[PDB]
Amino acid sequence: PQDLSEALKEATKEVHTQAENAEFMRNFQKGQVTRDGFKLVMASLYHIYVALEEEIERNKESPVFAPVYFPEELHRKAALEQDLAFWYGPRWQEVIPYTPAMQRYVKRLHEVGRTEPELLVAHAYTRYLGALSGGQVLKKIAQKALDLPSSGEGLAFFTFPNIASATKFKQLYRSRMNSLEMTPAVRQRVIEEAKTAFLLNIQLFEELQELLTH
Ligand code: HEM
Repeated sequence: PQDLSEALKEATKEVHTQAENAEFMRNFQKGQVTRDGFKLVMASLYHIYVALEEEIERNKESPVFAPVYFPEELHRKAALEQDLAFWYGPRWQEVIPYTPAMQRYVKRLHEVGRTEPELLVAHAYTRYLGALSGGQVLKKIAQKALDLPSSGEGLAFFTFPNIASATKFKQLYRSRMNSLEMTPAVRQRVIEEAKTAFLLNIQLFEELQELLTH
């Protein structure tokens, strides 16, 4: 398509479906999620966003990313830190798992941020725009499945407090993405990186499912 935001959505429909079809996510959507399983997903989200925001902060002034730099509206690290303290306790930093599949995702994020920063937008799009769209549906399913007490914590990740209107912000974020200047060769790679992001999530889901079935 013409607009990058339009091209991204179009090219990732197939892999997005695969994500939804992943056994781990199938169970999740069927409301068949356990606390042990939800803890693992929160853990991986932490590693993922720490690496991602670390790289974004590194290329924020670069012309290949600056346009989609919205730190206050999107940053998720503090949110996950709060959440993990609830899920794994005060010593969460010493006990949260950091699995091989999580590491493979983290390693690709640092690789892009450091050797192909022009592709970072692919990951910011996939994480942030994704979380902002299908984030509510998964949170709804989660709480309704988890049966959390009433301690007022554990799900801050699913709320973007600095964004008043999700639809208005996504319009803006798409605009900014469509303003990025890139050669057709780069655009094709940004498109490919996005699909790869999905694949990294799928192999993560496959790993988490394996760890939980024993
Ligand atoms: C398997 C559970 C998932 C469900 C049920 C889910 C659901 C949704 C829904 C309902 C939307 C709403 C906006 C729309 O469709 O127009 C959406 C958009 C999106 N999702 Fe997912 N999603 C899931 C997993 C993921 C994963 C693993 C990623 C990637 C890390 C992701 C990335 C995206 C992106 C980037 C968009 C926005 C695309 C665009 O606007 O161009 N989703 N998702």
